[PDB]
Amino acid sequence: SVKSEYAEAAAVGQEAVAVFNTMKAAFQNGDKEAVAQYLARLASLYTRHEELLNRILEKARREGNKEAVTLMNEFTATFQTGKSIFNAMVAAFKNGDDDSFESYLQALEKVTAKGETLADQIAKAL
Ligand SMILES: O=C1CSc2cc(C(=O)O)ccc2N1
Repeated sequence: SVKSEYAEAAAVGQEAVAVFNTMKAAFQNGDKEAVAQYLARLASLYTRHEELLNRILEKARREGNKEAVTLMNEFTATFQTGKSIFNAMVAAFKNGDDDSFESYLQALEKVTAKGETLADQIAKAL
């Protein structure tokens, strides 16, 4: 069902949270080789999460589930904010700009924390 597809998407999201926190520790410790690999892993995870979310939204639309569509439109918009910040973070790492990397990292954490009540609402709406 769409509900079980959202639970699968939620687990991919939690995987990115786990890898992100490990990446943050590596960055603080100066282990740039690890950071580079975690950033590659996160990019793939975010790509997979984004695709699952789009399929879920499209399915809610085909089902006529107006409330779930509203919430998923809001959630996918927030996802793109987080994705844009992530990409800026990757660029900061490439450029060796640790000040910008720190900035974007904290921003991504706050964008992600804010979006959590909506994430839970979607599970209940589908
Ligand atoms: O979605 C976002 C990304 S930037 C952002 C920055 C800040 C901040 O600098 O406090 C707070 C909330 C925020 N919400």
